[PDB]
Amino acid sequence: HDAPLFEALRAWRLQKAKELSLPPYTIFHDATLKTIAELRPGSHATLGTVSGVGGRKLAAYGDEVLQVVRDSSGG
Repeated sequence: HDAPLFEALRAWRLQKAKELSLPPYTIFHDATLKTIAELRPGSHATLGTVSGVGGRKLAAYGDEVLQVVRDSSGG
């Protein structure tokens, strides 16, 4: 189960919420959030589920997440 992997993304989600100034769950949809746990390609564009989040903020949030995902791999 890759559910535990979301816990790592959840950490970035909290930091991402600070920049947006809104709640963390609001950043992603309840159904979409579940899809992220099931999928773990490492890249948001590869997720095939990127929408609304695309924009200048995507440049600030996204590439750094890839680095965070690799950290979850343990190396």
